[PDB]
Amino acid sequence: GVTAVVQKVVEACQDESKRLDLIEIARSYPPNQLRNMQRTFQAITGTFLDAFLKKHLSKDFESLVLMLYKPRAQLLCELIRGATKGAGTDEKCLVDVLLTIETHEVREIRQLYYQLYNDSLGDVVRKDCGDKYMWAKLINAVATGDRIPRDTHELEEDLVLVRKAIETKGVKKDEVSTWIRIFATYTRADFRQLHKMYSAKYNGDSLRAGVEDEFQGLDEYAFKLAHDFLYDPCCAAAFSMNVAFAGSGSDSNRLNRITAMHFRECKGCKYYYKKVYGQAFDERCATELKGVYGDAIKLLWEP
Ligand SMILES: [Ca+2]
Ligand SMILES: [Ca+2]
Ligand SMILES: [Ca+2]
Ligand SMILES: [Ca+2]
Ligand SMILES: [Ca+2]
Repeated sequence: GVTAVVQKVVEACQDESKRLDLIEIARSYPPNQLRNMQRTFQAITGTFLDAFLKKHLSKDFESLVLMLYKPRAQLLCELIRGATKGAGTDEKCLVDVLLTIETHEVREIRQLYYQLYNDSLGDVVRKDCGDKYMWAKLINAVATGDRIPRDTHELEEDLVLVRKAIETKGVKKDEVSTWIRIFATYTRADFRQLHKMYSAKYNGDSLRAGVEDEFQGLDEYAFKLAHDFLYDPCCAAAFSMNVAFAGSGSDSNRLNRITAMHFRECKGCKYYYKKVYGQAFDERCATELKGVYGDAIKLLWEP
C-alpha cells in the first residue's frame, strides 16, 4: 500500500540504520508508482519528498537518492540544464546523457526541455558546446537528429569509408561526415551489423580500436561511449562507471547520473564490467566507495 511505503520512506530518513530502504524502494517498484508514491507523500506530510530527503540525508547518498526519486525524463532535462545554464559547460555530463538515451527518449526530452525551460534543447547544447570539436559535432547531431534504418548497400559503402578514416592519422575534412553519420545516425541494429562486417572484412580488427586510434581526450570518450551504447547499453554503463572510478578518488557526480539513468534497464552492467576490466564491479566499489553510499551503488547495480 502506497501509504505504507510513504511510512517506510519517512522511517528510512529518520533512522541511520534504515537508509538503504530508500534504495530498496527505488529498485523494487516501477517509476509510475514511485511518482504516485511521492504525490501521496506530499498529501500526507505536507512537504515534498525532495525537500524531506534534503533535510535528512547528506553528501553523495543525498545526491544519488534525489536523482532516483525523479521521473527519468525530468532527470535528463535537469542534468542538461545543470550542465549548460550560466558560466561554462559540464561537457562530460552532456556527453554521458545525450549519447546513452534511445532515439525516442531524445524526442521526449526535446519536448519536456522546452516546457521546463522555454529553451530548445538543441539550441542550448549548440550554444554551449559549439560545433567544432568532434565530441560536440557528435552530441549536436544526436540532440537534433534521428537514428533511421538504412539499406545494406549503405553499410557496405560506410565500411570502406570508416576503414579509410581509421587508416589516416587525425580526423580529415572528408572523414568528419563518416564518423558523424555512423555514430550519430545509425540504428542499433545497423551499427551492430557494421561492427560485425568490419571485424570480418579486416582480419578481426575492431571499430572500437579504430575509435581509439583516431580520437583523443573527450572525443575518444564520446565515440567509445556512442560505440558501446549502440553495441549494448550494459557495455556503455560499465565503461562509464569504470571511467568515473579512474584515477585518484572518483567522480561521484558521474557515478550518480550513470547509476540513476541506467540501473533499471542495464542489468548486465556487472557482467560486462568484469568481462572488460577483469575485476568484479563490487570489488572495485569496495576500494573506491565507502559506507552507505558504496552499498547504495552496489545494490542499485545488482540485477
Ligand atoms: Ca542535506
Ligand atoms: Ca554555459
Ligand atoms: Ca583519420
Ligand atoms: Ca586515442
Ligand atoms: Ca579511483
